[PDB]
Amino acid sequence: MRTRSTISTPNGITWYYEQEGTGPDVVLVPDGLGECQMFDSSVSQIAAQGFRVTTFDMPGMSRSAKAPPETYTEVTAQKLASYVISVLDALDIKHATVWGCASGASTVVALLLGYPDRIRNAMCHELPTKLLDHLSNTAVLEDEEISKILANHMLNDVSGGSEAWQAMGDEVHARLHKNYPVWARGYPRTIPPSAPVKDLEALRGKPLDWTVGAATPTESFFDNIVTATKAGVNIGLLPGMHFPYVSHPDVFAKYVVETTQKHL
Amino acid sequence: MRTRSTISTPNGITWYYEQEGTGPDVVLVPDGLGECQMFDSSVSQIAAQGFRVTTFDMPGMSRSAKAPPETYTEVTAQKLASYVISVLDALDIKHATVWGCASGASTVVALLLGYPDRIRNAMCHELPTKLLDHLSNTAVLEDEEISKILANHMLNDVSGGSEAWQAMGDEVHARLHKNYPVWARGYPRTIPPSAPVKDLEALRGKPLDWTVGAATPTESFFDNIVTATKAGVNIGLLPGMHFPYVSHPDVFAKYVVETTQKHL
Ligand SMILES: C[C@H]1CCC[C@@H](O)CCC/C=C/c2cc(O)cc(O)c2C(=O)O1
Ligand SMILES: C[C@H]1CCC[C@@H](O)CCC/C=C/c2cc(O)cc(O)c2C(=O)O1
Repeated sequence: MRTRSTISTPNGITWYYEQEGTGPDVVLVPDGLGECQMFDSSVSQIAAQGFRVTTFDMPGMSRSAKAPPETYTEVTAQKLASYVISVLDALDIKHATVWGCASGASTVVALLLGYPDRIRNAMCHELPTKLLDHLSNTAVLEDEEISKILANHMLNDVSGGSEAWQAMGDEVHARLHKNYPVWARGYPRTIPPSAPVKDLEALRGKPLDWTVGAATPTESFFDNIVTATKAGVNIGLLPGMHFPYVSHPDVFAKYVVETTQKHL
Repeated sequence: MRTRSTISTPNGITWYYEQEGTGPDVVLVPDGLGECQMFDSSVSQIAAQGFRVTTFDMPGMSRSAKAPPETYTEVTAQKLASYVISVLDALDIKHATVWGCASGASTVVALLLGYPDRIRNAMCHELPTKLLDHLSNTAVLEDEEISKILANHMLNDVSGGSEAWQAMGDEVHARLHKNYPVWARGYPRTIPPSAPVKDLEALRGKPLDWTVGAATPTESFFDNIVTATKAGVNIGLLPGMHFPYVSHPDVFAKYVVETTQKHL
């Protein structure tokens, strides 16, 4: 049985969150699009292995749109981490395993480094350390041009699985539609330079498990593989690209449970 | 002005080879398809920066087909390295910079490790260390089914640049046509286990520059990036996939000259 609900935190944000299962806490942090329905079926798979899984739309996105501006503009890993800690403090989640892709990856590494007592282990996927002008330059467009470009780009190029992507349904795509512009203005100039992956030695020996998309062109996250390997951090692949939880839910879910079981 | 000619070596092979320019010796080893016309425009670009560039069709391939069976069956990095040292002995090339992709890559690191006095520096691109069953399984097909599958796969998927690939013209494709089956039977079962990258400390300090294709899916040569980074070996990207010398000749040529200039 899944809890769908809202909870507010004292940084002015009102989160939409979902939660299923009983057991140690596993937290699924979204990618930059901030949309926790992407996790829907995996929240169930993971929970069925004896975990309490929590997830939530991110600030300014989807149903967590009631949030002050600082929370979705000039977004950094360190800002996102403190926001996620706040929603963990409100839900009374003390010790959590965390997953995140893209800005979620940057977020979970910042969580692991900043709050080591709170984080049992962190799985980061495709952490973005580089400025990409093709993304950054969308920010100057008209809102509705941004949605068209970005929606089309997710569907045709980088979903990892276009059928799975489309099957999320009209409601999700209508929420994503509104998110694309806020993401485009808030995230890609300031997320990469916040990457908390420049201090190698802070990573060494930490409970961190890094992945990258198997179908993703080698250039996009080449740097993650170098960095993980220099730091001694476990690094491997998942199928698909940026959204293994949409394209390959079963393998995703299994990966999260297995990795969590390593650290209990 | 370019020399186009043949020379025979005492291991039974008669090589077709081309050679242009004056300067330090740069040697372009083909990928598995064995076809040195892929390097045409680059042989000129590199030479024009003051090098003597040599290239050649590989044994059993294209115009170097007059060769005994051991030279194109159960092919190995160590065999290919022996064969190229022979054609370098016959052409009186004593010190050479070498490039090679795929089986060429394996060949040039075997060359660097086995004949250190002969090799000024080696550039390896996408060195294959894994058995792939989809390639290995083509070997049991009818010759002409192998050509159709592999030619289609190069043109549609994996060329890095489909226009450039097709622009090599009818003669080269009619030679590749005959090579595909020889390659399929000779190379993919035995090249990966010969990968001379299992001794990390043999690679450390060596004059080796490793690249991978930028557009190539991350899974294919994930392992190269790990292995390079563990060995302290310089590792970067080129544009396209397995054939940067076809898809991106200008940036390929510049990369070979620039890297060679680092080691004079
Ligand atoms: C929302 C996803 C979209 C992936 C598109 C994908 O094709 C582009 C992948 C590289 C960029 C990801 C990204 C980079 C940033 O600087 C900040 C981010 O929040 C993201 C990120 O979350 O990317
Ligand atoms: C000729 C290219 C095939 C390109 C398809 C290419 O997309 C196939 C994936 C990479 C494999 C390359 C390869 C693997 C081997 O075990 C032996 C080889 O000689 C090659 C090789 O040279 O690869």
